[PDB]
Amino acid sequence: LGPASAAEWFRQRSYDYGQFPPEDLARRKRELGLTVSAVLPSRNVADTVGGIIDEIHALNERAPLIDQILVVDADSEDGTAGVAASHGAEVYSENELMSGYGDAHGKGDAMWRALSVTRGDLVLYIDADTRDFRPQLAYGVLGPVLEVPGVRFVKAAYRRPEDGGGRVTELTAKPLFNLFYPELAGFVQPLAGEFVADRELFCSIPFLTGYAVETGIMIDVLKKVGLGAMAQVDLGERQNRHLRDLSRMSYAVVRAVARRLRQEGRLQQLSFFQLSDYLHAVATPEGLKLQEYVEELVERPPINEVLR
Amino acid sequence: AAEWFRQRSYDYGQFPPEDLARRKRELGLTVSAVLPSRNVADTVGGIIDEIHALNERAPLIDQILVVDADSEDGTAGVAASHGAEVYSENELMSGYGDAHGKGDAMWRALSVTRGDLVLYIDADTRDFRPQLAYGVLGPVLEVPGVRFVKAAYRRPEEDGGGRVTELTAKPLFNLFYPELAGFVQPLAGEFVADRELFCSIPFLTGYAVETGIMIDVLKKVGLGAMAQVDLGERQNRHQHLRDLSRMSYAVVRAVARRLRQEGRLQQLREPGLPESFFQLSDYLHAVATPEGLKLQEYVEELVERPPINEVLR
Ligand SMILES: Nc1nc2c(ncn2[C@@H]2O[C@H](COP(=O)(O)O)[C@@H](O)[C@H]2O)c(=O)[nH]1
Ligand SMILES: Nc1nc2c(ncn2[C@@H]2O[C@H](COP(=O)(O)O)[C@@H](O)[C@H]2O)c(=O)[nH]1
Ligand SMILES: [Cl-]
Ligand SMILES: [Cl-]
Ligand SMILES: [Cl-]
Ligand SMILES: [Mg+2]
Ligand SMILES: [Mg+2]
Ligand SMILES: [Mg+2]
Repeated sequence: LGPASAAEWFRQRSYDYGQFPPEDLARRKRELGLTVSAVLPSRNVADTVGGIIDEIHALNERAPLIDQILVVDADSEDGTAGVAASHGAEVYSENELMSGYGDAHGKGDAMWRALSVTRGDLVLYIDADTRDFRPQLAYGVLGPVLEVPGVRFVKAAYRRPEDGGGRVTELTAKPLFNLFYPELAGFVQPLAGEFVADRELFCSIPFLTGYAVETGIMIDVLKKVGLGAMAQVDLGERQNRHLRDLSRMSYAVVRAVARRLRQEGRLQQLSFFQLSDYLHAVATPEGLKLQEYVEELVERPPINEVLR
Repeated sequence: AAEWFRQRSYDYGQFPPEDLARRKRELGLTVSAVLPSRNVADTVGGIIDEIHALNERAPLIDQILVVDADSEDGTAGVAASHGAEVYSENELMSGYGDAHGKGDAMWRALSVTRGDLVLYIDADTRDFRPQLAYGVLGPVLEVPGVRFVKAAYRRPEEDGGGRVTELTAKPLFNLFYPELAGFVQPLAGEFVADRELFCSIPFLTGYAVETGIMIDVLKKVGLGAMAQVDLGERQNRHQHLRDLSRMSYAVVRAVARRLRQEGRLQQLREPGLPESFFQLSDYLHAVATPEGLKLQEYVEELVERPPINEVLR
């Protein structure tokens, strides 16, 4: 059971999207009767969503792969909802889904809530701010779930135009994974927005809200199904894109690990103390300034325990 | 945290060099500047010159100490030719073998620093101004109880430090060491404390050193005895995000190590985890390249040095 090392896993569970031609995936998907829901957490992305939806439609014409497109909007003031709707996608407000829990706590919350309107056997999350969307950003990661029995969770891998990820990935995720979760060290883009798993899986794990979500899922999936059931697919080049705001992103990652460490018993007994209170000291032309942020880390339970 | 920030942050304008010099003579204290050097042939010269220039205006630094990493670029010769005392990191405490990175050089520097105060200064600084030397001296000389002063600065707009400071150090500190969240440049190379303080704490070697020092000094003298000085502008050397990854790991390992000593970290290895997955010195850096995916693998033992007092003659 399981690979013997991060090295063995890396050889056995890393793929190239060229291995999964779309029309071949479409056939297997059909033979298995599986359906796929693509979820696009959207927040002020009116200029890029249309194109992405369009590309998914064109792909489907060549190879029927995506059955449902969900734009879970953050009630964007730039008319995202409209653009998405007119381009043929289903559109939901992150605030109206599971509205008993109140307004949405950031990206993680919106992604968890999406599970209540996802109908597909498989659930594929996809960033919606992507400037130049290429077909394999949608189908690449489907490859191993459809083609390799045993694989339940697939993460995208990619490079900017030798790439080990963006700053938060390089400087927060991987160092923390290498130390506390060695099994995840082989992932090239552990925090990638594009990934897929069966809906059952997503419904059986908790979801951290805000920017903790990606880290949380990585840990929780690992615990749930085993490293052997996770994989990654090189998707070629993709163009990605303020060090200040990243600071809070990195904090969310640290909080996620910390929280999981608390629960495992690895982290015991963790005034000037308040976890959601992040002191960010900075140097400005007008002297030193100590700015202060507050973001609530909320864990939503497996949607399993709420629905059905 | 906040009460500290108000009461312990200073501007270098508050400490004119001539006042400090006068205060230093009054107090009878000597200062040793230590410059860990690794392939900085193009910059040490200027720094050593500036410090000599400063001394002429205001006698502040008594010993200029370049501790070289046997730099292939001839750094040691440059430093010598400019008037500095040069030592090889490998000849200091040579009973410990060759030096394991920057932390080791800094620890080893203590064995030959002669001053009551020890001012660490970075040697890669492409444009060096006088206050990068005297700024941090302000509080240790003029504010009672202050034993340790760290530099603060901005890049030529709310600079919260380099990539490692913003995305590794500060997030970790905010969670595990709230008291240090006030520091703008926690991992700054410019800082100063009395020689007896440095000689009485462990030093993590390599790139874990700045973090180790901040945690250890905190524990030892208390937040109240630490301060920071805004030194204005300082160009930072740009490095590859690949190499910074290794550095962030050093930071994480320092914090993890200390959490373990505090008992706040019970198990490091998660129960269930096969042994083959457990190797802290082994850092896996998964990357995408033009010719496919690859699993780069760096090995670097986290070597720690005992307080030099217990080992130095
Ligand atoms: N529904 C929703 N989407 C978000 C939120 N924050 C970011 N997103 C979206 O999720 C994707 C990736 O988010 P990122 O981490 O790059 O900001 C983008 O499509 C983006 O607009 C949010 O708070 N709510
Ligand atoms: N003696 C010595 N100095 C080093 C070493 N690594 C870095 N340094 C120096 O320490 C200072 C900090 O540079 P950095 O930490 O940004 O690489 C620079 O002056 C630099 O050249 C080392 O391994 N040995
Ligand atoms: Cl909280
Ligand atoms: Cl350790
Ligand atoms: Cl080690
Ligand atoms: Mg993004
Ligand atoms: Mg540097
Ligand atoms: Mg390892």
